[PDB]
Amino acid sequence: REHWATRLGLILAMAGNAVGLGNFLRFPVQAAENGGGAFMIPYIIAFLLVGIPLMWIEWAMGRYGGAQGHGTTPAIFYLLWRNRFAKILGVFGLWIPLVVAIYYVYIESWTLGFAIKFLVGLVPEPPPTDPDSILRPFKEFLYSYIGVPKGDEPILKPSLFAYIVFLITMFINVSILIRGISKGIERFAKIAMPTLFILAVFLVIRVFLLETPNGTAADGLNFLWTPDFEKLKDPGVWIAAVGQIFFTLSLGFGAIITYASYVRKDQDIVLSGLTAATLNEKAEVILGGSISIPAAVAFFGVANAVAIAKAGAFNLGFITLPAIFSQTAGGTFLGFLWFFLLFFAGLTSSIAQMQPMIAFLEDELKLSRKHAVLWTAAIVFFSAHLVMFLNKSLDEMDFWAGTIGVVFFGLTELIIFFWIFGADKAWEEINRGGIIKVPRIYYYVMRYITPAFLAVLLVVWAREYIPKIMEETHWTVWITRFYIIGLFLFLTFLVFLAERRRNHESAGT
Ligand SMILES: CCCCCCCCO[C@@H]1O[C@H](CO)[C@@H](O)[C@H](O)[C@H]1O
Ligand SMILES: CCCCCCCCO[C@@H]1O[C@H](CO)[C@@H](O)[C@H](O)[C@H]1O
Ligand SMILES: CCCCCCCCO[C@@H]1O[C@H](CO)[C@@H](O)[C@H](O)[C@H]1O
Ligand SMILES: N[C@@H](Cc1c[nH]c2ccccc12)C(=O)O
Ligand code: NA
Ligand code: NA
Repeated sequence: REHWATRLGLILAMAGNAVGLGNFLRFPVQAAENGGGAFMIPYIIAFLLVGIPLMWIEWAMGRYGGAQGHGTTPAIFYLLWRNRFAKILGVFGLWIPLVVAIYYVYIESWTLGFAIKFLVGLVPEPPPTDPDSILRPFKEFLYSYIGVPKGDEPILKPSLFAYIVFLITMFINVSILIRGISKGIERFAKIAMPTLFILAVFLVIRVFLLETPNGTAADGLNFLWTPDFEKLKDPGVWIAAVGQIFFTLSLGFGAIITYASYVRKDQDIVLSGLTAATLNEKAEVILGGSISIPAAVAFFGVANAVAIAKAGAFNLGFITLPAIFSQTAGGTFLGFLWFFLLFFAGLTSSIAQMQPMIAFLEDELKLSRKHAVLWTAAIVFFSAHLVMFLNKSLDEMDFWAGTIGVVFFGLTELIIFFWIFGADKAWEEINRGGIIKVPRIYYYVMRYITPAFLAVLLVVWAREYIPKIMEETHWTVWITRFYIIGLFLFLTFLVFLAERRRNHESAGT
């Protein structure tokens, strides 16, 4: 079985897993929508009580499962908890990460397409001072790229370039995955992470220099870092903060587990886990917060920036920032570095999203890596057509798998690992082999605070958001729901085949 060759590579691979589009796209928007500094207090708390605890828990299960030759939750759940129900719960460990990859890789392909176009100077030229006039040409460029409907019908007609760049993106993903863990993911992580950090720092540095009548980058940083206590009371802010934590640390997607399963049995996961998590937060707040938010603040002021963050998830990243850059000298080249940074950030994450499916096929159905990677690519590529051609299909997948699903899965794995599996056995399993021990306080957080914290959050979440689901929405959302439900059923079938194949092999001994 594959193991990480070096500790640096392991750390960088886990860091590349955690550090992605969420760092540079989702965080700034999430922070801005929720009062900037108001977002931070709950955010830090979420990181201490949930992000860190769940991070270690997943590392343990991965390493534990890996030792017995299993890297995914359907089997791992069964090992910690000997019930048929545990396997079915385990399907989410394959389903959630697979659904996420489907739309995530597509967004990743945009960054590649924009990066390529920005390099070659195939970008819109705004008139050289109105806000609408400079943003409109860029909104056009993005809308034309992904084929946003010019009509009532909810159908996307993306360009040939976009579709072709998507193929290339898939190819690049497959080419890294097909080499494997040590020679594939690990090799790329060492070259990709340093490149990513250098690009980000340069952009951060360049963004600070941004100066305008409207404001400065420093104005943007103070808004982000200044804390407001009144906002903390609202449930909404805590919901957003916790949602970002799961998404950024890749928790509850079963992806950390698959990666962890490749760590050797007695190899440290305590310090390694913390370092990778520490790297993502530094990338997310120090780098992510600094580029997107402060750039918009300088040019537009705080109020407008918040308005920009509210407008859309991709508005700031694909429309506003590129438009702000266009004014600046060498702006187009600066746009290329931004999108190129995004592409590497996403590339490192997407390979992690597809690995669990790949691991399952290898681990449970005994498929070769070539076949496992190619079939997985096929399912993701084919499925991605719904996200490419059906309007709002992306959002639906993101809400179910990227939002609701992960919080449920995080709590479920925490309960199985601690309550059902036994808190003490789980404690030894986590701390064992660690360069440093987990603080004694965290034992109680994991066993009591974290599960109680998440349970309440889900309940509050349910009360307000549940009425909305199916109460009122466009009928086209059912197409997505129907398809992803079908995926879960299809994945359940493979688990069924895996359990039965194993039975035939057992009788054969
Ligand atoms: C590669 C598998 C067969 C092709 C899948 C059918 C859908 C792809 O079709 C493509 O869609 C793009 C976006 O609308 C268009 O720009 C292209 O002209 C079109 O060929
Ligand atoms: C990294 C390599 C990317 C190559 C981009 C190839 C896709 C561009 O394809 C172009 O699409 C246009 C719009 O349909 C057509 O008008 C052009 O004839 C066609 O060459
Ligand atoms: C949910 C998956 C949807 C896949 C169907 C997409 C097939 C594309 O559909 C085709 O697109 C062409 C543009 O490239 C148009 O010229 C054709 O009229 C149209 O039939
Ligand atoms: N954490 C990634 C996105 C992500 C969510 N779930 C994942 C699972 C595996 C890899 C990456 C992810 C980011 O910050 O952008
Ligand atoms: Na992240
Ligand atoms: Na990444």
